[PDB]
Amino acid sequence: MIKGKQGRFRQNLLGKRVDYSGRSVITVGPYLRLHQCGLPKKMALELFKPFIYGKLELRGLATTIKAAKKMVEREEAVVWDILDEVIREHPVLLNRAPTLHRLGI
DNA sequence: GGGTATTCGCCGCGTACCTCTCCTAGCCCGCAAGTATCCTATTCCTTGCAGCGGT
Repeated sequence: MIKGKQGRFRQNLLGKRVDYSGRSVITVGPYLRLHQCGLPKKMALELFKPFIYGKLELRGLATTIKAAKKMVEREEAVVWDILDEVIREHPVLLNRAPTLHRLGI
């Protein structure tokens, strides 16, 4: 339980799984500037959920976390503008599977 | 002893993800269910002993 790829050291101790993540297929979309990338609506609304809760409670549209979770769950039209508000200047990291050199992530 | 050759055994061999299936073997003892058998009655006949009129 220590040796080999299945051991702790190379499996659960040097590289872990991680929350706040997602995976998808990629297409081209050549209308983008060099410093931005597209992101599906659904992945965006699922990754950033805690920030959406924070903004909703700050704005007083849900006076608890359960009501806010409901509002996100059925996505009343308000949450989309909030989501755009959160994204304004929040970078994300894109990574590919066999990431050889420093430029892979 | 000692420098050398030959053999034996251990160590190692890419990353990330998706789909599916399967995961101990054998004995044993209580136990439910189903059954064949054994005791239980009825009808006929021929005895063995106790009451009982009769004198």
